[PDB]
Amino acid sequence: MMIIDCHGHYTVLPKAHDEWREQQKAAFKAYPEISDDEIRETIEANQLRLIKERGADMTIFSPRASAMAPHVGDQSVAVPWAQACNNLIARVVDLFPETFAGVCMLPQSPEADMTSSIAELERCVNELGFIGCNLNPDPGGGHFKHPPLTDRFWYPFYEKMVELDVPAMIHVSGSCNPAMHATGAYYLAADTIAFMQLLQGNLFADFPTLRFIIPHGGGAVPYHWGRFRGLADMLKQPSLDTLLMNNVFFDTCVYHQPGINLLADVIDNKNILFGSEMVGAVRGIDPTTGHYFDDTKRYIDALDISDQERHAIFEGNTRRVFPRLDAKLKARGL
Amino acid sequence: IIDCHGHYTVLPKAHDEWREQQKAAFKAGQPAPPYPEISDDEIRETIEANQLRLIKERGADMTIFSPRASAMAPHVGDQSVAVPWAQACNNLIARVVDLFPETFAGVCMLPQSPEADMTSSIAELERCVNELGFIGCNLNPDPGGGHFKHPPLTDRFWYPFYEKMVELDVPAMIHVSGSCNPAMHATGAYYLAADTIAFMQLLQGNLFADFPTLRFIIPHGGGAVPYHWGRFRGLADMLKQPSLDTLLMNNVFFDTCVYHQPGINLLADVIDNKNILFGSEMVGAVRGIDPTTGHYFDDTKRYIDALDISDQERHAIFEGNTRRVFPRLDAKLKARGL
Ligand SMILES: O=C(O)C[C@@](O)(CC(=O)C(=O)O)C(=O)O
Ligand SMILES: O=C(O)C[C@@](O)(CC(=O)C(=O)O)C(=O)O
Ligand SMILES: [Zn+2]
Ligand SMILES: [Zn+2]
Repeated sequence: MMIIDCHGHYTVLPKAHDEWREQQKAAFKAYPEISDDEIRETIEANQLRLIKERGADMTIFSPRASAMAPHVGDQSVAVPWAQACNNLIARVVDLFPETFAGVCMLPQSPEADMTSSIAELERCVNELGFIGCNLNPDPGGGHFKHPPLTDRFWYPFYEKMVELDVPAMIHVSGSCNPAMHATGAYYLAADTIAFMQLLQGNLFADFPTLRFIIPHGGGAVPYHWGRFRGLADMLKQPSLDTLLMNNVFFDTCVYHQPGINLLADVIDNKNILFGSEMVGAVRGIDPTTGHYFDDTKRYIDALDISDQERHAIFEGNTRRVFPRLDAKLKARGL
Repeated sequence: IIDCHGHYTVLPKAHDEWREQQKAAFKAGQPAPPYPEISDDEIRETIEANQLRLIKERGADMTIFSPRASAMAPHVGDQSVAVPWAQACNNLIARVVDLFPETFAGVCMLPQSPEADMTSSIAELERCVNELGFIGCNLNPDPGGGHFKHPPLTDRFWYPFYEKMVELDVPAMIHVSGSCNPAMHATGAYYLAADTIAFMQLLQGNLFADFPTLRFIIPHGGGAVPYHWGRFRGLADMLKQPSLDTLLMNNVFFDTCVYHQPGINLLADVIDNKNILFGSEMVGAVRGIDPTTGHYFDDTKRYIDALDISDQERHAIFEGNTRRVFPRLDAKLKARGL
């Protein structure tokens, strides 16, 4: 079985990229040339080394999430940034095509509809060979002032996803809200809110093939699985298994064994996708284990499950959720 | 067996009716109508049919009891509404407490509104604690109702209120109310996000250096926190902050309002025993049976019961921890020779 990591961002970048970013905002408040060897550098010393150390084969790789910051920022700012962030990913893929597959950030901004986003999706899937995207449920950056995912506002975009046969990870970005830390508060809240928004309507009755990944082990959701099943009856809604769990998936970016145990316990096997978000939110060693918080393969490994279960989690669920990756690997005879 | 989280949810019908007339008069710039005469037995009926019925069946002894949280609705509208509403809501709890003083202890809602400082909440805290003998309050981190637009709990906007809490030796349950944000359901999303956000606000600063004996309960088993304990421990280092045990966990406690065994399993596993306070939030967020067990979602005693813990651990969860976090309740119980 292949070990595919479904959650990863290019987090250690050539300086020039981020400096241009700041000057963009400064020329707004009022692009650099990067070499192959610079990118080879940033990736060899970081993700490529850890993949090797940790026994992984592939990582589904997108732009640093907290740097998307669509709230800057109108459509004239977001488009070029989203294009350049995604162009960097396609070069990382180019350079390491057996190791990275591309997921794209969208040029969302607080005031725009999904037109440009539909355009970058097509450019990335159709011309850059990308396999999925990251979808930001709150481009404003901290106050959740966008319409819930059940809103028709988002529909033309899902029509594209469904045309291209590509899933989306629900993923907010950096916070412009002093009351809200990003990787420790905003990210987990959005995971939960996004799940609950879907439990309120019935989106997948309209798009039965639409697939979402809710990162970080679904936020608070599996921990409160009892609460959510119970709210389905409170709201007169269909059960979570029929309403959501053919279309909603959770990664295993939960950085400790007990959390990983609960995830495997209450959530069905087909809904769990191996992911680790390495070199990201939490980079240090765990003082209680001697192993890195984000070396999540270790937690899956220590589970007491069958090969059939381990395989789905490490390879098969992800190839199901990402059809365009499954076909890329089938073509390589894998 | 002391339930640290319960709300007066099934209420005399006149109270609910007044509230609607109150908001209706405010929206039309008119005087609010007189608050209705509610009979002792009107209150008795509601408690006897619901909370008391369930306490007995479940073998609890008492509940720390507060107004219905989703009804607090501080985003409706200004102080001229918030103050009379809160006073009225807390008076009912005080009446419930008078009629069943062996069973319920009072915790108060605050007259928080989006445009006000905490001056009026300090006063109501004083009223209920000094005059009405309540043992705590519910502190709302986002009176704005769904957009998290207030300052974090670390901000000195909250400091004068914190001083009053220390003076009276009372804890606060961090708790939001209804949502005005269509992107955010109250009990399934807002409440949980609120818990998680409150915890990270604390992780970022060091409020308990300034107030060594300030005490917060983060409800619903700590939101996403225990499930993500490793992420939070790691985040402390990413932030070059002290360890959670020292930074937060002598001042922060979680309830057991987790509505399935596996969740209660994780909570006991990862959180120190002294930080866990039995609660159930009965007749509230989730009121039906769990098709997979044949038992009620919120009958949380059943989950603690199934834990392979010692008699001492159980005692702390059901009785000991709560008595430490609410000294006034502790003192009241001692005075009764318990
Ligand atoms: O930027 C970081 O260092 C952290 C991080 O990679 C974290 C992140 O994306 C996640 O927690 O899923 C981010 O982009 O925000
Ligand atoms: O409104 C209700 O009945 C639900 C509820 O009881 C829920 C609640 O308070 C909680 O889950 O903590 C409330 O008061 O908000
Ligand atoms: Zn991420
Ligand atoms: Zn509550």
